[PDB]
Amino acid sequence: ELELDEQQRKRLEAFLTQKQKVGELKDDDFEKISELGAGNGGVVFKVSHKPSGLVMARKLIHLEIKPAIRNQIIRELQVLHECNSPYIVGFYGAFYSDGEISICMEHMDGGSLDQVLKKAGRIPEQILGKVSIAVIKGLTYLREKHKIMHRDVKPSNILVNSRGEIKLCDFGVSGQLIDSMANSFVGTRSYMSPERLQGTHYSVQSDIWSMGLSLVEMAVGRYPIPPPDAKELELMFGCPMAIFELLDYIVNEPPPKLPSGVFSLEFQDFVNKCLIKNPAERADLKQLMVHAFIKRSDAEEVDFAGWLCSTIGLN
Ligand SMILES: CCOC(=O)c1ccc2n[nH]cc2c1
Repeated sequence: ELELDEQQRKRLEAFLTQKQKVGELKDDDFEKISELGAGNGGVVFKVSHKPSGLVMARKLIHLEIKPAIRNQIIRELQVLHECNSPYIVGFYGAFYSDGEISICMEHMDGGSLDQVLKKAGRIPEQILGKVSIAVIKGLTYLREKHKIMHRDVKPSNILVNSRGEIKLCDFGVSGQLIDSMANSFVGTRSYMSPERLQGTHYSVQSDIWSMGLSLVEMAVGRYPIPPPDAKELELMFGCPMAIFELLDYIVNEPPPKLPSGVFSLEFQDFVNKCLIKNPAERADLKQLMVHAFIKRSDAEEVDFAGWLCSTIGLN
């Protein structure tokens, strides 16, 4: 079902051309522009690769490890050079330098949806349609051309840009990078399915739960767990829990849902099918890829770039 258009083939072609113009990467080739902040590993800076004049994002994961460890990581991250999706963030290269592991990737001027969320208050449902399509197409590609799941779907990992593109970032490609990162950062488990917080069976089904929950959070403008009272719903529309306690609530108590009336029933059904605690009953990608919400969303011509630029004040 993975089919492209002319505008998408055109953009994918240009990126490859830009990428080929860049040779081997070295600390001394990079000039810092600004900071895009932490960061599921370490820090993220918007940088300029001086020789090529390109603008990239550079992830600095400070790990004072031996030359054996780092070289194995780079070898695994080299797989991403084969990666060609309009739904996955572009990769330029990886390398070690005096303390840190640098990962260079395509710059996204919209930044993360966690950032877009803070500004917007709450993201409108028609916009979440486009996002849902994009996350689905992304995860579908990750399973196909790269036979690996994302393992980390959260608003902070969905990246957007002024051309209206939506792409995925910080998905486990290097097994040894995660291994040495046992200390070190450790990504938030608040978006993990109630089966991953039980260690039991985890496929693309955990990615779908993570998506549904990201979607709920963006729609209401708050992390959904624990469900707020109708008094916080009057405050919101009109129409302090610790991490270990929160994770115990996920596995034990009923899943979050969108408030009634405010949202459309297709969209409530969509998220409901993503947040079914049992993975066997939870919707798979094929099912989701043809759900009424997705069909309707694909058929709407939603001006995403327009909305975005106005919301984050681009320019
Ligand atoms: C998840 C860690 O990556 C980031 O925080 C991030 C932010 C903005 C970006 N633009 N292009 C790539 C980016 C990566």
